[PDB]
Amino acid sequence: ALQEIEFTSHNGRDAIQAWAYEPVGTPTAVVQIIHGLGEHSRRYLHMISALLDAGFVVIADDHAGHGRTAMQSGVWADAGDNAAEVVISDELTLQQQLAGQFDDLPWVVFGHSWGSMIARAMATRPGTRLDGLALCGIVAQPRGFETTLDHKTLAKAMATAPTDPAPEALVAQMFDGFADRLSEDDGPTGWVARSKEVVADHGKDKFNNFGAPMSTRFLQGLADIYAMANGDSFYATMPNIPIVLFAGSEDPAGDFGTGVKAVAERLRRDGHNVELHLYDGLRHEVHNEPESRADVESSLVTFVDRVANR
Amino acid sequence: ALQEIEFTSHNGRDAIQAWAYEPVGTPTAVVQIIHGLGEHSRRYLHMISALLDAGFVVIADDHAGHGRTAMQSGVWADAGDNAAEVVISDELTLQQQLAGQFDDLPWVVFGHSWGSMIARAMATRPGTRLDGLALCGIVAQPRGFETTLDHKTLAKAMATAPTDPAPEALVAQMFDGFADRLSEDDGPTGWVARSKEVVADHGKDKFNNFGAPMSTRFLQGLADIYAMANGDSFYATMPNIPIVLFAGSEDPAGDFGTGVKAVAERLRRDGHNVELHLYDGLRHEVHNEPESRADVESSLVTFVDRVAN
Ligand SMILES: C[C@@H](O)Cc1ccccc1
Ligand SMILES: C[C@@H](O)Cc1ccccc1
Repeated sequence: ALQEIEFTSHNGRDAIQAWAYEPVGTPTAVVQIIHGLGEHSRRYLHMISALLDAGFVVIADDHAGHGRTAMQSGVWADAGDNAAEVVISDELTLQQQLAGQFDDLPWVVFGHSWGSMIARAMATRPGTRLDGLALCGIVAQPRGFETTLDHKTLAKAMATAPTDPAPEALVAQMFDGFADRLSEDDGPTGWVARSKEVVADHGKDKFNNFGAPMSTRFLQGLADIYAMANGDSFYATMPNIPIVLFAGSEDPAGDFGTGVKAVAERLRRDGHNVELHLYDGLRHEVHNEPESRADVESSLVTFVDRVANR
Repeated sequence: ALQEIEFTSHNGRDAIQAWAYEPVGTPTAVVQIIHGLGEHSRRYLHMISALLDAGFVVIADDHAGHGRTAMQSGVWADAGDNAAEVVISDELTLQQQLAGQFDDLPWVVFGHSWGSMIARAMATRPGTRLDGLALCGIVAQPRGFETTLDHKTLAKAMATAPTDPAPEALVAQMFDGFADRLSEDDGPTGWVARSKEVVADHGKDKFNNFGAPMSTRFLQGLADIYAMANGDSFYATMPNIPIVLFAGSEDPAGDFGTGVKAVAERLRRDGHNVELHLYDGLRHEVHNEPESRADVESSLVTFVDRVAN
């Protein structure tokens, strides 16, 4: 069965475009897919179909500034003022669109890239449905967020011109490092995947519209959510639930595996239930890389089944 | 990649809701999925994913009176005057939404139930892109369309009240015998699948809205398209291209396999290339039945790869 869910964003502007996919039979879990920056939720068709095959409900939206939400609003790569809180709020609102339908099922959030940061930030909030946490394309300790991005220059841009296009230098600082292991054949988005076909499709897909200029306030929202996802409060408040981590060892977003290992090591030192899948030689989208897609999906199904059993 | 396509229907009322799904890489074929009565195209996610995995473009719409097209128009289970020609015209218009994108690829039409009748009618028309024909849930020589439906009664209703709701007695005649091998607990749509879970999901899906009352003119469109798909002109003008048939032996739409075997026998006697998959013990939706789904999909992929060869 299919549901179209729309709701007004926390930003008061966008009609958030959302879908729920129900399998035949009695489902055993809900999986919420939270897409990343410059993509959309219907890009996950293969994973959605795999999760339905496994007997799970799947629910996802196109976030503010993204995919169908942007197509219908006309506004790309901006989520309003307080962008981090807008997208966290909207992911919590999405959970409540199934209120009364699946109240006794376990709920797993799967978040990729920006979605991994949103999922991590949601975990710190009391209202959240979250019986397991699955992260992919994990943004953790990359040089740009950790060191290159000049917070004083960003604060100055926010004080004077928060709705202007993000200054080019600040965008370059935030993603400093993303091209470190790329050739000119790979192109500027080669970090997306080792698969040239995945990268070419990424650049073609009209519901990604990747590369639309971000506003200053949107860039502020990425710095904010990076802090919320990677800061002490995340580790201190992470609920006592199963966690799984998926990343490419060549993904700049996780500092080429080093950052993802640090996330796993800190959660494990504090006694958390942590499963780590680091794919050697693969880049950001390990759920789309032909080499790893089947292992990511099967691992995710086994993980959701383990959450449901507990 | 994903495309949203809309175009105005041949009926002049509906914004036909449609999608094109493009695989990563260089595709080798296009597969057009044509859904059946009371369902929608977004109910083929598993098949769409399988065909993308095989390197094919997939294109589909929600027909007039169906799925998102009905959700957006507010009109369910009516397609306007001349309903058969509306839905045939719209499937040809859908093909032209990819003009210039995949002009050198082979094009396979996959039609399920009403879609199998639309696909058969399209095959007879000049200009249709059609390198191979795949039919599922095949409506072929069932007792209701063949003999129970009273054409004189229908013609009187069409002459005086074509836009009014179809008389219930005529709807019952058209689908006479569809409950013949069901138990009471299978319920009135038990013919959909042996799987009770498939049937329950069919009855719950908001984009099916199954059971919305048909207009008289829509019923007439089903009789019309039945005759276009099963009549002499179909057999006489079907192009000499690969054909594959999928059906359950317990599907009333194909007279419990008898009708489908006769379609295959007539096409073969006429010199056609016919591949027949008749699934014993399974009902209408052999592409959804858990027993047969993987076989239908893997057989479709092999077929499309043979059309491409
Ligand atoms: C953080 C993730 O969403 C990955 C990403 C980095 C730069 C641009 C788009 C995406
Ligand atoms: C003809 C096919 O679309 C099958 C069918 C028969 C009766 C009602 C709905 C669907």
